Amino acid sequence: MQRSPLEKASVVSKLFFSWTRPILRKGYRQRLELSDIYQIPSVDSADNLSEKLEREWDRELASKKNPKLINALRRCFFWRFMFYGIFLYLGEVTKAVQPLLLGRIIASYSIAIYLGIGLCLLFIVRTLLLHPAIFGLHHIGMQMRIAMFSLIYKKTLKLSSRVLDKISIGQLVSLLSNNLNKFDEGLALAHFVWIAPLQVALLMGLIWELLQASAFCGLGFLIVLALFQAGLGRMMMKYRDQRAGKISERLVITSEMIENIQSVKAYCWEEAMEKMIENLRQTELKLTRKAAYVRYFNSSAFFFSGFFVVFLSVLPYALIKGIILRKIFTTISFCIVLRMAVTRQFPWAVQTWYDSLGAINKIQDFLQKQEYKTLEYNLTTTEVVMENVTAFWEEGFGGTPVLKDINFKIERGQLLAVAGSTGAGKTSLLMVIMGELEPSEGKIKHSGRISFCSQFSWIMPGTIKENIIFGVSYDEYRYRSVIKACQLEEDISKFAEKDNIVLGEGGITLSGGQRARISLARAVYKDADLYLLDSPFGYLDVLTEKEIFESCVCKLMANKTRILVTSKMEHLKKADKILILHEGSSYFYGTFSELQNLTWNTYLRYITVHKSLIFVLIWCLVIFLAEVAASLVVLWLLGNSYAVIITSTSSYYVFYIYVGVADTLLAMGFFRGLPLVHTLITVSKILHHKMLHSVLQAPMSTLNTLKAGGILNRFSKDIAILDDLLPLTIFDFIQLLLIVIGAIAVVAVLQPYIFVATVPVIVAFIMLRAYFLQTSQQLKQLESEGRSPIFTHLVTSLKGLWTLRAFGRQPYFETLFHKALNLHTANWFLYLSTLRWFQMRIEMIFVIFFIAVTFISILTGRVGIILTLAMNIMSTLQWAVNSSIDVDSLMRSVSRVFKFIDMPTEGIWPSGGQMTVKDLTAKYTEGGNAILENISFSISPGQRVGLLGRTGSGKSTLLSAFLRLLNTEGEIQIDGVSWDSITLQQWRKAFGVIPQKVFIFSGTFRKNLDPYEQWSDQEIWKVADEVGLRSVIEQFPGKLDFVLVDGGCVLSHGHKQLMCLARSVLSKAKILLLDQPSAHLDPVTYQIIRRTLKQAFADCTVILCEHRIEAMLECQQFLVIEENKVRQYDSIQKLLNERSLFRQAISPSDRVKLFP
Ligand SMILES: Nc1ncnc2c1ncn2[C@@H]1O[C@H](COP(=O)(O)OP(=O)(O)OP(=O)(O)O)[C@@H](O)[C@H]1O
Ligand SMILES: Nc1ncnc2c1ncn2[C@@H]1O[C@H](COP(=O)(O)OP(=O)(O)OP(=O)(O)O)[C@@H](O)[C@H]1O
Ligand SMILES: CC(C)CCC[C@@H](C)[C@H]1CC[C@H]2[C@@H]3CC=C4C[C@@H](O)CC[C@]4(C)[C@H]3CC[C@]12C
Ligand SMILES: CC(C)CCC[C@@H](C)[C@H]1CC[C@H]2[C@@H]3CC=C4C[C@@H](O)CC[C@]4(C)[C@H]3CC[C@]12C
Ligand SMILES: O=C(O)c1ccc(/C=C2\SC(=S)N(c3cccc(C(F)(F)F)c3)C2=O)cc1
Ligand SMILES: [Mg+2]
Ligand SMILES: [Mg+2]
Repeated sequence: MQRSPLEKASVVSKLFFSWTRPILRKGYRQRLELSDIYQIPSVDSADNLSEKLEREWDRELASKKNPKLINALRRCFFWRFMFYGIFLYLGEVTKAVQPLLLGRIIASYSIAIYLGIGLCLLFIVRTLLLHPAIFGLHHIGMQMRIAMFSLIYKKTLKLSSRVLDKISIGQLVSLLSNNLNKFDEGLALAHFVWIAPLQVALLMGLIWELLQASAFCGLGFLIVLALFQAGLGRMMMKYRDQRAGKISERLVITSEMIENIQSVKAYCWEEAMEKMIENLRQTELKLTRKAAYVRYFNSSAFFFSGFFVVFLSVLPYALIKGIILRKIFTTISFCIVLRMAVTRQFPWAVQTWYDSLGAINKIQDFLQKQEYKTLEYNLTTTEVVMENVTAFWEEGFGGTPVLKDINFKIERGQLLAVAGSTGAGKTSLLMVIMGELEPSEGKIKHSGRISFCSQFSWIMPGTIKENIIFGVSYDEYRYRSVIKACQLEEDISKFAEKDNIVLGEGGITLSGGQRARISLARAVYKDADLYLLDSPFGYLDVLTEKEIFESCVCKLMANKTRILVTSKMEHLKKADKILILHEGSSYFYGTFSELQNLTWNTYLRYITVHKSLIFVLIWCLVIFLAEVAASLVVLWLLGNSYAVIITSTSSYYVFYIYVGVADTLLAMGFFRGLPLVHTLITVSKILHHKMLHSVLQAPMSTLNTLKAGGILNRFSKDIAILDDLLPLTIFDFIQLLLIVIGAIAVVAVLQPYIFVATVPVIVAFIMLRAYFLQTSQQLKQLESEGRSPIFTHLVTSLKGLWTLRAFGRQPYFETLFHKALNLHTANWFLYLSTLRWFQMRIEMIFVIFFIAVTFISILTGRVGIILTLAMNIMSTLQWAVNSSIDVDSLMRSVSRVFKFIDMPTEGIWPSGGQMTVKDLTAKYTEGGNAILENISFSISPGQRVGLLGRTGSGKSTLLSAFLRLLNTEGEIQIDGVSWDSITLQQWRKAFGVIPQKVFIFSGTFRKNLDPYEQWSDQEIWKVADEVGLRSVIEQFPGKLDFVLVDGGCVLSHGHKQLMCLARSVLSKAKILLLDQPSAHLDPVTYQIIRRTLKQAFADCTVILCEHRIEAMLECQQFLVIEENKVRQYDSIQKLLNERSLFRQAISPSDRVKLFP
């Protein structure tokens, strides 16, 4: 990463942007390598930028009664903003004085050589004044966006738990996405809000020089046009506000359904998901089309006022006194500049100010939210004391408190066991202790140092070692002792690079017990006064749980204050204190002694998506050609008081007025533009549908390589550019191309020498564009790819917020966010610099060619007229060449969308339910190690099978291999029907599967239980009562109509397990594949699963995986996974007698049941 060459660039080198020549050469010849990227300047660093803005905003907050972020932004960049605006205005005056000089030349036809030299000198100054100032404005905008992004992230980690619930990741990601690249380049257009009125005043004086008070009619026409455009912009801002919330909701749902894709595939819910997304897109697209209709009219004002302004300006003068055609010809040159200023530069600047002030107001609104607070003592005894503590989940109710008068006291070094049934408030008690839930009555008192292990494991991107260390120094002895105690040596040995294997966020490649043990190891590794643990042994088998409980809790952490949630009697035996809760009330508190007593291919693909687009383009081309023919015959007809036309002189001026009106003669009306934007917005709808379908049909081996931030990137930014930015960019490019072509045809016949000179310029522009785009496309692709790490870090940090706050690693996460910000900044800065170089060089070619043409014309009557015509043609060519670069920039998102669309595809009878398996081998990757090898067994119809094995052995791998969700190789048959014979949909429809990872999406209770809307509320209530969900469901304001958010955050773990059981009961399948249905349930609640298994699945084949022993009392066949091989048994007593350690680890109640 070589230091930026801009650092040691000379004054002339910085002025002409000539330090970008190396990167251009390298990109032109070869594909860019990593070593070709340069370090960001030391001014653009996120750390320093955010530190400055934080100082100014912190001063504003305390100082003022009405803090506003605009004052802090003013104090950081006001003088640089104005500095660049001064030179911008200076360069805009040159565009206004140039017509004056042209008119003096025309009227004069020795003075004309001096006039030509001065006109040629104006071009040079305009180039050295505008391009350096425009780039300085883009730099200010970039620095403002970085500092605002850093302040937002630092606020996110301080948000309160009560306000967290309402803020969604969709809203968070939409905020950043809107101003990601827009805010930076909006800075250049802002100064025109005051520059344009001054240009109007100067131009009005210069037009009074000729037409006296007659110019005020054209001025009034332009004023009415400006009021019309203001109304149009006001109307445009209305729809986008309506659309924002729908967009955020769509993003939330798409992200959740992509995260739980294996559950979606197992349930065969792809069609319901697609239907929901299409329902949201209909509503969004209705407002998108309305906004596009309005923006078309706003963008057609410049091209339709051309004839009207000139005609109105000269008409009163002509009606009072005879006018000469020379004056009429001279008025068009001023009118072009004035129209451009009134109908294009002023309204765009006003819209820029509106959007920027709105974005800054939204950011301030976010920055003034409610924050997290807590209290502790350094002089405490390292005891934990709770005194009559009552807690309310909802702040408004504090209704029914979740906890009521909880009392407990523990001195340093003793254990406190916390028992109770589902929904009793154990996790809530831990939350109150952590300070995330503020009590309504009572007070908690401990020392601040706390270590937490959540009931739902959290994982972050990086190696296993990085996860355990979590941001502190690496201690070899401590790390090895913790690894040994947590029983992770056996499992880490299997990995290729040991613990150095990189883990995807959320631990997608690990088993549930492995994720639980990694989280436990992280907590054990941290040194703290208190250790909060929530169901750490839930996903583990009995022998592993016993080993961890003895070696990690009762040996490794003997002299630590500890709290442990457990429902096991063996675990309650060793606890110094016991606290039994029930429905948020202290049923019991005391010892166990007291309890016992009790490329152009992209352009082609885009154009041919929809037939309507082809028809519309053909229609527009046909009408263009008809207009060109009409103009030609009209010119031929003219060839063969109110006005003063003489055959001797000024008869020639007529044709040149006609060419002067070409901008309005060739403009697209509402019969050619509205259909063209409508059809492009149809193309966008089609592409989004295709992309979603491909993603949902892709194989898992392909889906497990994607990053949540990358999929969010593609579904948030790319879709928006196609929906809004691309349609009107293409409209403007088409308009400019048409005008240029028609003008070239008509002007060649009048003066041939203009045509034989326009082509050299066109050739030079084409060659330069082709040279530039080779490198600019590679920089654009890099920039587009640079946003995924930012989105991914945002998603991960929002997922692990309670753990981050509990441990205290906020500085570490802020550092990593700044790293990703700098990564995006490097590529964005390089892309903007190369773009400025290209535009500066295009202007230099224009200046050179005009100098040559003007000097040759002066060396060799109609010279001034020909100069005017030439300048109009060349300026329109430059405008079109810049619009083409914009369009090419926007087509890279089309290419990315097509890349995601081109993903590979994944790939009566159910009666007895009999199943045969023969020589089955399963792996996750081609050329990878086989998790299972040489499987073979048989299952009789209507029989119960118990699947057993140590954590991380391949039970979920076998259940996935049944559904063919990974690489499979063998023969499985059901009722004598091979899985090869029938389609994958048919094969998967015969299984009722309960996944180990629960999938709750954002939507109503009955939608969560029934996405296809086939069952009736009576049957749904019957099933809900059948699985003990009536009480839970009827505790919310909407019974079956309450909307769950944040993946069922208002539900407990056991409640989610019961919802999955209810889904499986609603499905009526002959074969059932259950994957640990009782994960964190107490034996009382397990009676539900027992009754349901015996009654609901009365005549069905059942393959039950479960680490619980009582469940093994309800099975006849047994399949034990060991060393990648499954051994078959028919008696659990025979199975246990062969294994000593497992039988020794069986609890006394379990062995009382097994052996009576
Ligand atoms: N964020 C929340 N907002 C509102 N209510 C909640 C929230 N989280 C849990 N609850 C409710 O508070 C009660 C206590 O739930 P909690 O998670 O503390 O139960 P638990 O005893 O830990 O259960 P489990 O044994 O399933 O882990 C439940 O009725 C639950 O629906
Ligand atoms: N997507 C994956 N890619 C590669 N290896 C995987 C993937 N998922 C799981 N594994 C590996 O397969 C092995 C078995 O995992 P599996 O989830 O089948 O275990 P399990 O016996 O069901 O464990 P648990 O009792 O924790 O549910 C583990 O070593 C795990 O790391
Ligand atoms: C040909 C004769 C009759 C007309 C003369 C018109 C006069 C008023 C015009 C011609 C050139 C103009 C100046 C050109 C450049 C600038 C620099 C700018 O930063 C402020 C306006 C200012 C200072 C203009 C003021 C008006 C001006 C002096
Ligand atoms: C905002 C700034 C830049 C523009 C100020 C407007 C200036 C340039 C305008 C306002 C009044 C105008 C003058 C009005 C009348 C005449 C008489 C004419 O025989 C020569 C030009 C001359 C002298 C004009 C020159 C330009 C002028 C001075
Ligand atoms: O600074 C900028 O971006 C910038 C600068 C200059 C322009 C000039 C333009 S636009 C347009 S239309 N015409 C025009 C007018 C009458 C006739 C013709 C014909 F027929 F010859 F093509 C073309 C121009 O002269 C646009 C933008
Ligand atoms: Mg819990
Ligand atoms: Mg598993």
